[PDB]
Amino acid sequence: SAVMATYLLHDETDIRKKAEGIALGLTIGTWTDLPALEQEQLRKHKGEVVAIEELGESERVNAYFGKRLKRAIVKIAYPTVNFSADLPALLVTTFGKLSLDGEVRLLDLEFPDEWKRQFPGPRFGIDGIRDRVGVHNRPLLMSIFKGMIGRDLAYLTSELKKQALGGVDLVKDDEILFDSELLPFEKRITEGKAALQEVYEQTGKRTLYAVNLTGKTFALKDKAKRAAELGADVLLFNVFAYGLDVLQALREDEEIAVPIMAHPAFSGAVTPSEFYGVAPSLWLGKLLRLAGADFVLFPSPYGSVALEREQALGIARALTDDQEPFARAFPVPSAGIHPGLVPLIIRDFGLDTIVNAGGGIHGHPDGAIGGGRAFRAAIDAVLAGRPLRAAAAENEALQKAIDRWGVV
Amino acid sequence: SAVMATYLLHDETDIRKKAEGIALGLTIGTWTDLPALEQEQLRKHKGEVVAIEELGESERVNAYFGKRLKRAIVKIAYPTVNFSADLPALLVTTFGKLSLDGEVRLLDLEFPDEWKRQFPGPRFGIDGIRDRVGVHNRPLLMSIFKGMIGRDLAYLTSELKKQALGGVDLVKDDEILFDSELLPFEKRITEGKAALQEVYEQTGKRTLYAVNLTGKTFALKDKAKRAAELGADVLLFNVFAYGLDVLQALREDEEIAVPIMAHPAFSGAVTPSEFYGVAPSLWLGKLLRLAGADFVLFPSPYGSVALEREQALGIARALTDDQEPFARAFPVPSAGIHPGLVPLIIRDFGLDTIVNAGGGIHGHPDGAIGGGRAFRAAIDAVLAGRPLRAAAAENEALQKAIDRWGVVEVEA
Ligand SMILES: CCCC(=O)/C(O)=C/OP(=O)(O)O
Ligand SMILES: [Mg+2]
Ligand SMILES: [Mg+2]
Repeated sequence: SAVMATYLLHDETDIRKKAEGIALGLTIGTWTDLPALEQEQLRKHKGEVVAIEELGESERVNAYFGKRLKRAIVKIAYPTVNFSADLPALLVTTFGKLSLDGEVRLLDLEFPDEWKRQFPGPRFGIDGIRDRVGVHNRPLLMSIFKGMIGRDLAYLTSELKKQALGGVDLVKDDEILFDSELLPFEKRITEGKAALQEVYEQTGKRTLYAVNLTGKTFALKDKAKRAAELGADVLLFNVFAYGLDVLQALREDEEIAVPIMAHPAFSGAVTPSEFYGVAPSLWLGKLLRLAGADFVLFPSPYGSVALEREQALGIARALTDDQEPFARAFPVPSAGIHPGLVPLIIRDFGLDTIVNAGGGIHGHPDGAIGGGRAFRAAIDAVLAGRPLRAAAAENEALQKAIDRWGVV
Repeated sequence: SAVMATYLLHDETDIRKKAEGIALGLTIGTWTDLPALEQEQLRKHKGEVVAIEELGESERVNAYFGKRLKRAIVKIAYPTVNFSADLPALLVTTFGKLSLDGEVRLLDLEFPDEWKRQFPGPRFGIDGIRDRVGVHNRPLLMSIFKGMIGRDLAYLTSELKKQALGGVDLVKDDEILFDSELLPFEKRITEGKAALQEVYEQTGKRTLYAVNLTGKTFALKDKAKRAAELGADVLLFNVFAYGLDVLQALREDEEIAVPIMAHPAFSGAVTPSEFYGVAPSLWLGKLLRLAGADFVLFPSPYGSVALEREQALGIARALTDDQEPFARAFPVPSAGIHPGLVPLIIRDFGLDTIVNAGGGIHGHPDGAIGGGRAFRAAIDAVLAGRPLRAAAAENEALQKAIDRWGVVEVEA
């Protein structure tokens, strides 16, 4: 039983030597200087290099570093009996001191099934979320509150109702919206709930509200429990500013049991480099799903703020792979999304994804209501196999959206 | 009142345009379309670009990216009224969505004094730690347990004694030593304490034990409190695997009040890039001190695993700057350290530093006892105004260390 870590290494020195040094140094330390009884005692704790795939040198990389760097994908096995069954221990064991060892980038982690079972996965997942939103035959649609910093509850409820009237399935606080005297956490929840209930009585559709869960770590469970009691729909959480273990703690608390939406804020401090950090499929995908996120937002491959296509697809794959012993998490490609991108979003991510937009909603000529209607029309058109311009002939909101941002 | 963030940007599009976009987009979002009444009401929340220092375009960077990238240092002011007084809010506000915006690297964060005061800083700091171990003037000496994974308490106590008999001031668990049936957290503390007092009884040397504080986040305060009750000397903490806010929580809990040693594990996932992440001086220095670390271990600028000299010095400066409303944190340059490096360590970091012999101390020809003796002899030599080799001629432990690893020249 061992967790196998896969790394990308760049080095001017022997990579196999370094890999072997890591496997031994980061597990039992030394081996050949150990007495007979001690070797049989520590054998189960000895790390091992599982494989080394040589990639050959890159002129571009060499030029950048001004040196000749050998490249390779290295796989190392760390016995699970070497650490406690928790994410902080996993990270320290597989990329603690090693993260400081020059050019080393963590690409993936693979675990025995028995080990994975010590973790929760999403509480609701795609199926649970669809049941709660009441939408099963199409991708979901979400809008983001914009310009709320410094505004009051009257403004919040007004803005919340407009987005809901646009037909969005969910509305989330912007991740930079923190608790204040004007907008207290509990008041956002209770007043938002009432406002959405009024819209529900007018349309028959109840839009869900993902409220930002912020503040100090040791106060999170208490307010999350209050959120559950007050009837909050979803908890938005900037997990990377805390720790993966905190997300897991929120997921495992039976007194919370509210869907959790993980935001990518600060994940960019770890994922972009070619030589360092942790790959996004693992950092935003595999680990967040395992830790308990029901939704995971990540930069789409389309906007100004984006991810390479295969990187984004890799995250979605990790979130939905049904071979994992966890519920599937909702992939939410984000940033700069507008109606004209709906055809591509569905083509790339399928039906089990969420169309998420802030400016794409509020920037519509007719406000949030028009913005939401344009998106709903675009989604229906794609599912029906109709070009957006054809569908726009029968939907003014979509026409205005297409005229403003175009079709991709 | 605003927090000023300093960023390094690489971009093929207008940097000033992007800067203004960040100041506005990450604060109030819109401004020009707001009526006079709303502007005056939201003015206090409006972010602003403070300065933009244009740097020379780099041929090396351009070749790497295969494009022409303009470079600049951008400073943005974020009103403190926009976010709550906690580190997670600070990070999300100054480098949340922005960390995803292409080539942007956070270099520094400047806080108004009034804001800093809502944070603890180290509980003990350099002065407090020196009093706890009873060592003034000279740099401290610390060693790390070797190969403890899979071992039992009898092995731990025997190994702990060897290190203390070598004269080290502090011994720390390896950061990858997690709790187990063989080595329970509380037992390491109590058995370790007994072993160290026995050593004091025979040699007169006082040695502290930094025990690894691990496990799930919400069980940390309970065990730290227990550690305090049991008299633990220092709590070693892999802060970067937990979040800066957790370190602050441990520091602010009056029922703990035990020195905290922050380990750099995982910080390398954030600090090394030339275009992304967060600079070491901020991530390992300024923020850890503010959060409550009494000691901060970081890659020294000497070994295989290291940091550029100015980078390492920058961390030490942030940890010890007397201009901050916080106690100074002990800088502990680590990795590759050996007796032959003591002169350079003291020349570079001064007397208020800790020589971290790490696990290498066990590699001395005569084991940890000889290894510690070699280090203590080297420290005394420098303080006595003598070359290591002069002292080596009178100290066999030091001579063996020099013969084994050599002496690093300090002459400029
Ligand atoms: C990748 C997450 C982006 C985000 O947090 C946000 O609020 C986006 O807004 P729009 O780009 O849709 O206007
Ligand atoms: Mg946002
Ligand atoms: Mg270690």
